[PDB]
Amino acid sequence: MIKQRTLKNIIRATGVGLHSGEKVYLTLKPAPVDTGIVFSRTDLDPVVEIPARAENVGETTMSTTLVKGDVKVDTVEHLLSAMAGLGIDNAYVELSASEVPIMDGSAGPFVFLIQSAGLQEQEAAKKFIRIKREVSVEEGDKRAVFVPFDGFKVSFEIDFDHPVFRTQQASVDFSSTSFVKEVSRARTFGFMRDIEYLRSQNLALGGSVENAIVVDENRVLNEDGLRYEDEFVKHKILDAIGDLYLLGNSLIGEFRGFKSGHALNNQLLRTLIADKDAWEVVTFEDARTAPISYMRP
Ligand SMILES: O=C(NC[C@H]1C[C@@H](NC(=O)[C@@H]2C[C@H](F)CN2)CN1C(=O)C1CC1)c1ccc(C#Cc2ccc(CN3CCOCC3)cc2)cc1Cl
Ligand SMILES: [Zn+2]
Repeated sequence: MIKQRTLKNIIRATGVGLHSGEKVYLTLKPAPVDTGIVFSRTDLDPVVEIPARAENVGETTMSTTLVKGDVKVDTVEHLLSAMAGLGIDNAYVELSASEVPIMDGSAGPFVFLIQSAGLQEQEAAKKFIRIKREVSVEEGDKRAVFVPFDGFKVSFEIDFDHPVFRTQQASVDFSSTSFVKEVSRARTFGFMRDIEYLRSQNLALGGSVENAIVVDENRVLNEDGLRYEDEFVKHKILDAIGDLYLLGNSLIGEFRGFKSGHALNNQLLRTLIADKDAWEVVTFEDARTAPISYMRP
């Protein structure tokens, strides 16, 4: 039977917030059965805890933000991506500040920290949301879709009118392709012109080539270049996997993005939750006959 997983050991990590430019201390802790992923602002008295759930998403412009009163946690989607890919159900994310550290721009540092610590099976069935019906949202030229699928799969397409865009489409069946190998190293990215402006408005204060792909009109300015021919669309998939995890249960089904982002990914989540005709919660008495598979712990 497919069981809930938490961390075996606690993980301590250090970084900077992409927007805040603030140094932040990160502690990942095991958690009991049926906790979910809970973000916890330990710099406050009293300490403030926001479950990583679609109900707790704030104004979706720069990144995925969790909110509870006037306390926020900025840029959760990369860490949540990492935890999704390794199948982590239960964990406490402690932060000494408002923003999750950016690390290298990818999920890879987070995935390493998690597997280093190790994972622990817990005595309870894992709960899965299975897409039963197509559910689709559009706004202008953007679109984001759930389609039933005996497994877990994400496709994405982007279209920037810009010399640097290379492959702008990709699809990954995560039951036959490794999240760790193929998606987790995909780095966030930013246009020279936007970054010059946004910096001027006290935004992206922690950005650098050390944590972002920087791009002028013509080329990646990063000296050692890209990790993947298709890094940009691969990062969109990585962000999508994070936002999907705000459902609070692992997904059996497929996600398709067309120029989508946090805002419309969040509309799709809300529209899916709202239409109980479109999904069901299932468990599995036998892994050998389940449509998705997990690594050994
Ligand atoms: O938000 C950013 N990019 C959004 C990109 C990535 C995708 N979103 C994601 O990945 C989501 C959203 C979040 F990004 C995380 N997850 C979607 N997307 C788009 O579609 C873009 C709109 C086209 C971003 C990235 C890097 C910097 C930056 C920076 C930077 C880099 C270098 C320097 C140069 N300095 C030189 C001196 O040393 C310090 C650095 C300064 C700032 C600033 C920003 Cl504002
Ligand atoms: Zn991202």
